[PDB]
Amino acid sequence: MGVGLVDCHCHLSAPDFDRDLDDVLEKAKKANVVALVAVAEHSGEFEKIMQLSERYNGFVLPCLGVHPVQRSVTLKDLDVALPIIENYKDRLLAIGEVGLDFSPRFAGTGEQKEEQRQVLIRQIQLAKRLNLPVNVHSRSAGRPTINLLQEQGAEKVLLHAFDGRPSVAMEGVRAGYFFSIPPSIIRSGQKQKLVKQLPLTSICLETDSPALGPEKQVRNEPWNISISAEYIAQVKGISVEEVIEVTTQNALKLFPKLRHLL
Amino acid sequence: GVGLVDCHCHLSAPDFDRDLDDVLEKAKKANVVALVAVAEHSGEFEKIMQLSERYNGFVLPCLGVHPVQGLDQRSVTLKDLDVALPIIENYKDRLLAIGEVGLDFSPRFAGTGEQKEEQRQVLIRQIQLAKRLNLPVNVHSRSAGRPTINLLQEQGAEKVLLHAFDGRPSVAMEGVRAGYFFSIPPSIIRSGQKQKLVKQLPLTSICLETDSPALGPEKQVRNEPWNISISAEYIAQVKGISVEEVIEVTTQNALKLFPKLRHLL
Ligand code: NI
Ligand code: NI
Ligand SMILES: [Zn+2]
Ligand SMILES: [Zn+2]
Ligand SMILES: [Zn+2]
Ligand SMILES: [Zn+2]
Repeated sequence: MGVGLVDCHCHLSAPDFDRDLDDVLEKAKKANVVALVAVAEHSGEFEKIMQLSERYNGFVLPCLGVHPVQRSVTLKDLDVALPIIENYKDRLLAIGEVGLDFSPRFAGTGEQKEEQRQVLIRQIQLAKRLNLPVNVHSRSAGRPTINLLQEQGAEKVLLHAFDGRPSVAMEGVRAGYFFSIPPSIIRSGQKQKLVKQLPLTSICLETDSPALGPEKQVRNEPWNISISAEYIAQVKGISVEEVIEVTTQNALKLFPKLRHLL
Repeated sequence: GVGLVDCHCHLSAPDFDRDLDDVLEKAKKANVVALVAVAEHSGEFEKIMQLSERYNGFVLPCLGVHPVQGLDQRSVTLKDLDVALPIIENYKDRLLAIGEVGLDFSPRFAGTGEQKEEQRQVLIRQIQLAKRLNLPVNVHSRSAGRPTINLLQEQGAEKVLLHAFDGRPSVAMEGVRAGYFFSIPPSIIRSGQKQKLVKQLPLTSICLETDSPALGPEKQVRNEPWNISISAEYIAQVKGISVEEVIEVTTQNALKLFPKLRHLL
């Protein structure tokens, strides 16, 4: 009868959870959260993610990769990360937060934009070789990211917390890409216009814990995945159980290793 | 869909003074169809009533005097209820229930037998007031589960909500047989006591609450009415049923417990 909730994108290894991660994780189980997809940002926390993956086996699923922001990412940042990913290739659910961030502060220079582009292209190629999906960031770079993903022939893709127009998002739905919705949708008008247009067959749930919570500058936790489910249910004029059943089914399609690893 | 009801919360609390409208707009987006705002002291009755006018049909007001007073805490007095009575009488027709009444037999506040009887008398009068105005009671029962449930039975209370019942399931079963309702706050995911409670508790007797700003998923972290889905999620998993079944039944139970609700929405 009852179905579980999947957090397709979160940062459990973040310094914000160092103090109470186990209490947070036990409470998430009680809050009907069946699986957590833990993503990486830098190579320095890959061991910590793989350690959480072993301690909470079948509940915390790992993702390793180098994020566009580190300062903009460099090829040198990806070089350090490649031997570690290769060592855990069989244990990963996806390539853990890769993408582009064309924010004025981080990437203003054309060289910085190409460095990001190069680091993403290699990780799309790495993912294709290891037969793994990509868990993607695209802040202020929605069309650049989607085009690059199409060009590189990415099959299983998650566009997490899509900070872009619905016309750009429609390019992704046609490309067969998935979109995760964080609980910050209840305070964000941009995320509101997005879900409106987005078909439920292409929607997944995320928190992006410790970020993108219901309140700005207040720590976000994986149990807030129900807030996302509630917002989508009301906006789509359907049952919350329908949202929970379809988004969890979408998570199983997007991440093919999930059904077995759960 | 059906919508979620927060059967017990403190929107008038000083914790919400800065961003209440942002909190309430955010709660609407989070599929919260109704909020039942309760009182603690007469000094915030005007604030609760003004809020219910501003958010008409969404914020449902409850007025009453809580067993604990002050903000160093002390036990309630008959004088505290006397100041309240003229204000409740002025808003009798606009209220959904008598707003957080009950007993608190914590060692710090009601140690003395006289303090325990002062609380008992303040509650008894409010049950009498509620019976006259034909209103339900929204009840507190910290460390006084059986004393509250017996007193309510003795006084012949018809529509009762035992909010965040902190007592044993055997004591709670006395309430279900008496036809009383029990609201569950999102602190259930961190509280073992409330975990054994819902286990035994029939869903036909369960309601949802947050008790905002208190009893959140995290201790010493502000609780907001959108956390009512966390409560619904916990109950669904434990009962091995659909979250929509919990949302539909608890809202239906809220409409039975509060007879003015269907009309006031
Ligand atoms: Ni927190
Ligand atoms: Ni807060
Ligand atoms: Zn991101
Ligand atoms: Zn992220
Ligand atoms: Zn209380
Ligand atoms: Zn209360």
